[PDB]
Amino acid sequence: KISPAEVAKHNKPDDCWVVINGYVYDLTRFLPNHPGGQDVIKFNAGKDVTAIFEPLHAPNVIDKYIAPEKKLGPLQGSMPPELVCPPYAPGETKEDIARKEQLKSLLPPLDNIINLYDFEYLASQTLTKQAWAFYSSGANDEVTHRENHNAYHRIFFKPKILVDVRKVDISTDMLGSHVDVPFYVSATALCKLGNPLEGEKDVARGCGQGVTKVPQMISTLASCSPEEIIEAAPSDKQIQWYQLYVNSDRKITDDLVKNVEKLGVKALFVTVDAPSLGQREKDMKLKFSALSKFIDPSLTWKDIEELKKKTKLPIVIKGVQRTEDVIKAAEIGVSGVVLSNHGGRQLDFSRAPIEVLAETMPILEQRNLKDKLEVFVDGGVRRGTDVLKALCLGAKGVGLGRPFLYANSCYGRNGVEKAIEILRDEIEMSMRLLGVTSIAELKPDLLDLSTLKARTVGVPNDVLYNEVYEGPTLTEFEDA
Amino acid sequence: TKEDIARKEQLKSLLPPLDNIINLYDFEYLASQTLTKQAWAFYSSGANDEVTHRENHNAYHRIFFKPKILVDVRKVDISTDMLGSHVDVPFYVSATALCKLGNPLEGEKDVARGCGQGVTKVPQMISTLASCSPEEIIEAAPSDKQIQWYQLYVNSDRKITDDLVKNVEKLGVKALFVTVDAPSLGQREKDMKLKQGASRALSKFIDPSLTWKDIEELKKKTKLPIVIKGVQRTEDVIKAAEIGVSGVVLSNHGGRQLDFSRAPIEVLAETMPILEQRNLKDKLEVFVDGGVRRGTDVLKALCLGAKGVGLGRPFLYANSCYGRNGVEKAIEILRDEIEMSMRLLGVTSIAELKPDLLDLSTLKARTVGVPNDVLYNEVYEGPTLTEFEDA
Amino acid sequence: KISPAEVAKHNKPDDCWVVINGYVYDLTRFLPNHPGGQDVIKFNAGKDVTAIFEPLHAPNVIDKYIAPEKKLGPLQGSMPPELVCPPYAPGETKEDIARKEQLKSLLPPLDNIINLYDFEYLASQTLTKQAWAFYSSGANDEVTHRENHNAYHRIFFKPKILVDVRKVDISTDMLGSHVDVPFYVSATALCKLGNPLEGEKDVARGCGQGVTKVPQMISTLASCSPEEIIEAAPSDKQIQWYQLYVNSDRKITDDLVKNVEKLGVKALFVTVDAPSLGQREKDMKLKFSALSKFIDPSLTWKDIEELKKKTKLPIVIKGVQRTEDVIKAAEIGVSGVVLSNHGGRQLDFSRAPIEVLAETMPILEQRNLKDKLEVFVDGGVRRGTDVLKALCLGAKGVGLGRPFLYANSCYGRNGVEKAIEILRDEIEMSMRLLGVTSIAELKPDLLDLSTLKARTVGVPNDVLYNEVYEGPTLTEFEDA
Amino acid sequence: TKEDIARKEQLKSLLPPLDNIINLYDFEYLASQTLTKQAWAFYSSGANDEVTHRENHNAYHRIFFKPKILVDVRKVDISTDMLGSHVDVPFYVSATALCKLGNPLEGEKDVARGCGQGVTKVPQMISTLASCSPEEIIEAAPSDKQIQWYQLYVNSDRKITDDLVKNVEKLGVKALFVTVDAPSLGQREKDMKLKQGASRALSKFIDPSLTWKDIEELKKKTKLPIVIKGVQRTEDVIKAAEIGVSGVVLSNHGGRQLDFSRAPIEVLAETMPILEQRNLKDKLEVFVDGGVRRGTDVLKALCLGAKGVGLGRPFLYANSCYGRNGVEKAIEILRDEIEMSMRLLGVTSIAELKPDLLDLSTLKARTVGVPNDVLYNEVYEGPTLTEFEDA
Ligand code: HEM
Ligand code: HEM
Ligand SMILES: Cc1cc2nc3c(=O)[nH]c(=O)nc-3n(C[C@@H](O)[C@H](O)[C@@H](O)COP(=O)(O)O)c2cc1C
Ligand SMILES: Cc1cc2nc3c(=O)[nH]c(=O)nc-3n(C[C@@H](O)[C@H](O)[C@@H](O)COP(=O)(O)O)c2cc1C
Ligand SMILES: Cc1cc2nc3c(=O)[nH]c(=O)nc-3n(C[C@@H](O)[C@H](O)[C@@H](O)COP(=O)(O)O)c2cc1C
Ligand SMILES: Cc1cc2nc3c(=O)[nH]c(=O)nc-3n(C[C@@H](O)[C@H](O)[C@@H](O)COP(=O)(O)O)c2cc1C
Ligand SMILES: O=C(O)C(=O)Cc1ccccc1
Ligand SMILES: O=C(O)C(=O)Cc1ccccc1
Ligand SMILES: O=C(O)C(=O)Cc1ccccc1
Ligand SMILES: O=C(O)C(=O)Cc1ccccc1
Repeated sequence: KISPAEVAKHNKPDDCWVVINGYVYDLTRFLPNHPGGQDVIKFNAGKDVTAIFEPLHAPNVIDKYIAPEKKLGPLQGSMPPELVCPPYAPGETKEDIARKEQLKSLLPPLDNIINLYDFEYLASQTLTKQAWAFYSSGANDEVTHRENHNAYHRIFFKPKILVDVRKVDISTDMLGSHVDVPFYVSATALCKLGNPLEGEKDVARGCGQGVTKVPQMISTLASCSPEEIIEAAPSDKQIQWYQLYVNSDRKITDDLVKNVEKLGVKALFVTVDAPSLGQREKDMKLKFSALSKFIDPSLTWKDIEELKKKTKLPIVIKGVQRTEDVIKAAEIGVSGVVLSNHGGRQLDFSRAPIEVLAETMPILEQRNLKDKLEVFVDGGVRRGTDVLKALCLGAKGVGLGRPFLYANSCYGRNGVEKAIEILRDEIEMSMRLLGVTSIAELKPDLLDLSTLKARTVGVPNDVLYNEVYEGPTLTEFEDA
Repeated sequence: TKEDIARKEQLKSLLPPLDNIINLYDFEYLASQTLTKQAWAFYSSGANDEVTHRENHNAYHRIFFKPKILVDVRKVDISTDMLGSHVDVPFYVSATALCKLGNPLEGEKDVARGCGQGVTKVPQMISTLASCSPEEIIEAAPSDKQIQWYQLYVNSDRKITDDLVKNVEKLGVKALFVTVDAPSLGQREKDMKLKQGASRALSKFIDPSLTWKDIEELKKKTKLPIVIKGVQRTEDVIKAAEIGVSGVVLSNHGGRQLDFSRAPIEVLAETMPILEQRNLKDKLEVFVDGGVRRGTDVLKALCLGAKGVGLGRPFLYANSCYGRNGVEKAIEILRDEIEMSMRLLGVTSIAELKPDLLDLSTLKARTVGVPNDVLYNEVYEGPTLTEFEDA
Repeated sequence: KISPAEVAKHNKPDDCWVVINGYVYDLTRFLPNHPGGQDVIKFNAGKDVTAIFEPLHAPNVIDKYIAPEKKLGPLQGSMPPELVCPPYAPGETKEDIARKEQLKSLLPPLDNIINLYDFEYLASQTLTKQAWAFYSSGANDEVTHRENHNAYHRIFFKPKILVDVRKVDISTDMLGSHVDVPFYVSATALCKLGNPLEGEKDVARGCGQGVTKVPQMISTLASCSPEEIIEAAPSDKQIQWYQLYVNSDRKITDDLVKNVEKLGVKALFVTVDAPSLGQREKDMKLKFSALSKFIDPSLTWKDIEELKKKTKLPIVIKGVQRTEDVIKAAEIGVSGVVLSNHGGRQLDFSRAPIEVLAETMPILEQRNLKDKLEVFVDGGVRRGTDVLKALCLGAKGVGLGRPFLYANSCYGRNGVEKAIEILRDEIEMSMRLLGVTSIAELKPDLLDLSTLKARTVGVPNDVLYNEVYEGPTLTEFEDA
Repeated sequence: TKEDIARKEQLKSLLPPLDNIINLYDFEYLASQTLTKQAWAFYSSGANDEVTHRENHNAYHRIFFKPKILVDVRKVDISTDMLGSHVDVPFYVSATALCKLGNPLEGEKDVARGCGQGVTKVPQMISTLASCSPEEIIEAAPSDKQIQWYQLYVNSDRKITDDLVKNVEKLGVKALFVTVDAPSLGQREKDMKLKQGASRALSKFIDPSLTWKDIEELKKKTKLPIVIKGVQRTEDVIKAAEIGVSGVVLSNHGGRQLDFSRAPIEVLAETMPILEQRNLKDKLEVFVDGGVRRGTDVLKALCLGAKGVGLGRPFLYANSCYGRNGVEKAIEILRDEIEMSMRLLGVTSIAELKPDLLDLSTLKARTVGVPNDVLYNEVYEGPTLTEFEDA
């Protein structure tokens, strides 16, 4: 027993007591190391914070990261009614229902989705403002995020013709496993914000339920536990990869890694591009209407060598942003590198991964390192021809984060299957048209790289000249 | 969708007189306002995102002219010789599937009549999937002098093709264009949106198995000159040369087959030097199409080497609002822009269109800009013009 | 006497009789050679066309270009009331007065004009649709016309600092005359459309009335005669230059040239860039709601040599569009060349004259021709820094056509003086700031030419990606 | 213009709490909604057309980063040494004439208090045309530790200047910035529009006669370190080096003096190699300003060689809506973007910002595009997204 007004006593920034599902916790040393930032816990401190908590955390977390002697005994009965926190939906009004009228069956039938951009549109409408902000933002005014997609558009194709492209096969192998498709679902934190009942379990299900099965990378900061997500996988032939942030308390990482090896995950993607979390202003603005110990900021190349000794899964460094570190990764002998800038949510004038890919692969060949490092690419990928562009430049496989978060959010596991289908078909269709019948035949010679560097900022222009100019017009109908 | 009231009132006597149609885009604006959705999506589409479809046109805007002045230009001559025959103008009507969608009554018979009713006889390429029989169409042609060509998909039941070839040859068509850029229907989502896995796009009519050997054999089975339609890289121009065909139409289907496919004019610019260095240029006729909507686009195309240039959609939507007379006028319009521009470049014969009339120095300034800085812009206010007195 | 219904008899395309100020004319052989195109005369043929005629033609024209035996005797009395043509204002409704309410004193006081773009704005509002169309159009969808101005914007500056720029002097000399300013008014056909009472006489007056006097180039197709325009010039120190189209009947040119030498004009600009008139669709569209003998299309370099023999004024070829013809002009030994594309009203993908200027001047130096040809530039020039850019590249002097047509149209002679003032001041002001004190010191080394060639056409982009993307927003006021 | 009701209601208690100001543009959006027209035109202007004014900022967008990963970055340090003194952060407040237009009550005294009230002490450059006396301002400074500099126009009555120098030196200012890019007030038509021939722009305060010799003499007449403010080409950097001054602020006044003046970052990128090749780099401090509105712009500037970067307008409009506290927060905001970015580039000291952290390969892709093809575009319709069911 712990008398509830004695609990509430400690409603302070520093020496914060809070109630989650009956038990009481001291969230004082904890507060500043919280993943999203201490803010949320501060504002709602000294209350029963259970509605904020439950629909949003991997069940395992308190037991896994809070000190045991901070897990304080139970709250006597309950909390005085305005102290049980209503669910977190900042900025949302009674809106929750117009977005649900929108959702309720007004969502077009899944057969009518023609592409990955339809899920986005549908998801910007029916998703909650916290979830839209969180899923869609980029760091800091967002030029690396949009850049990630536009850079694909600086590459055209050189199609071969009168080649018999009757059967086309797009399977490939990634990290020593034969995979059905050359792309994967990249780790995404908090999928229960968009798909509250199932979250990551439904992406596990859509990736392995159909005839095309796709690799799933699970996030260290996922709303579900890995053991739930791997259980929910419907096919023994589907693949799962685990993404790791290494903690300032290295034993916590140590136990996380031995636990996901045993659970069956096939590779470790260590995310190195986020020492400090990136400023995402669309979320910040909503919370009005960077270091912490969870992601240790002192991780160094010596830590990945010691991490190899502790594990038998191939290690992939996720977040490399220049050729110098792709070579460094090849020298410490790790299994592959994901050239990624974290969806343009971290350092904001970072380059487009396809542009770094282009720069790198000629160097790995000059240095005869090309066959000893698998290079993946993500960010910005939205059409099967964007996947073909990265694969012709020699990316081993391509990842997507947001397209799967919005298919899963709007249509759960069948949205994720429908997106896998949409893109498998775009790749295959665009491979006939490009004259090739297998991933192995996708080579740089099918691309025009000549204006890969046309990244222009135009001179500001001329509001008066253009305000007065008047363009030619079309023929007017006699009436209209 | 009940719009048929609006549309039948839009064409019927609200369409401006043919004499008020200044340019090939006017036809497109009026066709876009009157055709049935199903027709507009089929005619105006592109392969998903349509960036090669817009790029096709816009690469013309990367090429600037280098006009000669004080050159006598009272008399200019735009006739040329494409594929043995000698045609009136340097451009043609390209094959547009199912013309009866816009022109229910006469379909592609009306394009035939427009290509030969007036003064100028413009070549017509007949689609294997025409919604009128080759017979109907050839037979509709107004002149012994208008020349007609056949584009052919080769069918998987090859004897269908062998019948079809030998019968069109009977009907006196003057050449064969084997379209080869479509082993699979590109996703034209505009249609889809209104309307087998990645195989709905595969078809029985068009055979996915086609290969240079099939063209080699098709040479040896016909007398007509054969032109591969759909080449998209220099290597295939040089192969169409080594297997001995007549022409190559540098094309990508109107940006409705692969979507980051280069602009044909950008590929011409590069292939033609190679044909000169490999001495095989005089062998091959190289046609170009996609995006030509103005006389000056036609001329950049001829200055670079193209023997003749084709046009799909302008003719298709001229036909759809004004039938053969519309087709006839679009021919006049483009003939006058080509005449007027030559006289403004200081040239008089199509043979005089060479490259040195062209500023090609920014042909590769195909650029994607870096993302607009939304907030700098949201707070920035520009200058303002003067204001009239209110009173 | 010629009985008026006998007149009207011949109301036909071909065998067109028409009445202008009482006398009758046979405008049959004439019709197809008319400058604007036979259309206007056809439509209104066989009537009393005097209101179309009088407010729009140089008084001298009938007597000067019509065959004398085509000048038929007088119309008996008059024309049946609907056959006296109301004034040409195609597309104009009763509109003539809202544009005059606009004009009537609602036109801002001339002291409030800050720049050349204000006259344009004011002129697009109060000008008549025929005159707006005619003044503002370019040939054929208009990329060379807008290009002419934007190309200036591909050149930046390299200012010198801590230079004593107390007194700055901007006079220069052009075609052997010392001129107050480095720019001139370029020939413009029909100025009475915009300034009906005075037309070109008011530009003659504004160029020479003030303390800064500017060269006036008079047009062979001007609403006023040269003898009226030279009489109206208020200063004996102002300069006038004559622009010539040579006719298919070379004696007509022959007499035009000897007449303007005697009238006092100081140079002959022969316009060679218009064998055929350019398609200007904004006018064509209004006339619904190319060769002719007036401008001989067979003019050849041999005709400019024979024209030199006949004249003592310096000859300037106006309309050169490549370096090869600038050298040809230097070889036939003519006095200068105006690199111009006729305001982007003739061949429409022609280059920007500043860009050809840049290309040419290094060649005239390699070929030691630079001091023996004066090169002028026009088209697109709107700010004094655009004039400085052409002068640092070595243009001898810069011309403007539309800025003077819209100052004269809105404010007559004082608009033309105010524009001369506006630009004299922009040049002078921007010459202090650029560290130089005379035109002779304007040299290429003050410019950055490194992105002179950045003429880009971007890849079409991505309507779906951008339709769904949502940008970061600014802080909302508590209310607004 | 009676708006004063609207504006006094706009600031008074509709301005968001300082704690809700995410970035330096927020200040600009709120100042643009509340200042008097006369103030907004004076603060936010540019020399006619304002293309260098927008270009100043946008050239930052031509430079991309090359981050290092797996570099220990728990502890990063952004203090640097500008002009003998050792400052907290690598950036300063630049001289903004007449701060009392936005901040009537305290003018530039409030910027002094904002630059030293909080934790970080940011340098302040005082305008010779400040609307508060040097005395007032210096005296308002909260710390022995905040450093203050004086920018000086030299007056035509040079003894006024000689008095002014010797008295500011008395008041302990730590250096002199002689602004030299303004022998004549650029035409800021925004002001003009609301408000001698090409000589209204000439003034008595600023002397048009200034010349390197005057700087040479001014060296020999003061002890403070002198920085020429307004250099715009490498040659003048190298001359400021040969006449022995402390720094050069690569500047063009905020794009309100010559209007096609290059972007300072574009000129830094070019001058710094030259200073290395001519061995005189360690001699000169090179500051940069114009357009910096984000921490990453500051860092591109430091990676290229700049010793410190200044900012006019952000501080001026932070001061105008929130006075010294606004000035204090804009300092915090930029300090956190600079810290956060270094930790994301894998660097820890300002000395570690070198150039190899920069993708400078498209620094000269300052491009003007060719004219938008109005009609192709007017008739072109793009794809469309899916639609919710209506019911
Ligand atoms: C008992 C200690 C806590 C731990 C160990 C913890 C841990 C985490 C972790 C690891 C994440 C992201 C992934 C996941 O959910 O597993 C997260 C996110 C978050 N936590 Fe906690 N949390 C704790 C307490 C709380 C409390 C008491 C609240 C309520 C104020 C809360 C609210 C949130 C929210 C709302 C986010 C999402 C951030 C965003 O809005 O973008 N957490 N937490
Ligand atoms: C008597 C024989 C005629 C001659 C020699 C002649 C000559 C010219 C010339 C040289 C110009 C341009 C410069 C100038 O006005 O001097 C012009 C323009 C024009 N003329 Fe005539 N003209 C003749 C008869 C007519 C008649 C009968 C009409 C009435 C239908 C007419 C209507 C016009 C119009 C409206 C234009 C301006 C074109 C435009 O709208 O852009 N002209 N004419
Ligand atoms: C909501 C969201 C959360 C993400 N969370 C993680 C994460 O938990 N761990 C990680 O290593 N990367 C994360 N990513 C980024 C990567 O998986 C990946 O680089 C990706 O999202 C690339 O961007 P795309 O969305 O443009 O494909 C996240 C991205 C988004 C959009
Ligand atoms: C409605 C439509 C149908 C087409 N059908 C065919 C066809 O039957 N066979 C073929 O070879 N090309 C077909 N094309 C494309 C070519 O004739 C040609 O590439 C042409 O459309 C060029 O593009 P443009 O219309 O932009 O000039 C078709 C094009 C359109 C727009
Ligand atoms: C209404 C108008 C009429 C023109 N008439 C002539 C003309 O009579 N003769 C000539 O040689 N050039 C003529 N010009 C063009 C040239 O004087 C000149 O190249 C010029 O107008 C350049 O364009 P700007 O208006 O951009 O300065 C005309 C241009 C306009 C806009
Ligand atoms: C309102 C305003 C007034 C200015 N007054 C001066 C001044 O008194 N003296 C000076 O050297 N610079 C002056 N500047 C410009 C510089 O301090 C500096 O170049 C700065 O404005 C840089 O541009 P930014 O504000 O875009 O960073 C002023 C700038 C502004 C915007
Ligand atoms: O990985 C990311 O992109 C995240 O956003 C990290 C995170 C996870 C959960 C809450 C806030 C931030
Ligand atoms: O060749 C084309 O581009 C066509 O669109 C062919 C076609 C015709 C009719 C239905 C489907 C495809
Ligand atoms: O010189 C031009 O630009 C003209 O427009 C020629 C002209 C003159 C008078 C009427 C029509 C065309
Ligand atoms: O230096 C500047 O940029 C200024 O604007 C100086 C100034 C101050 C007050 C009135 C006019 C000019």
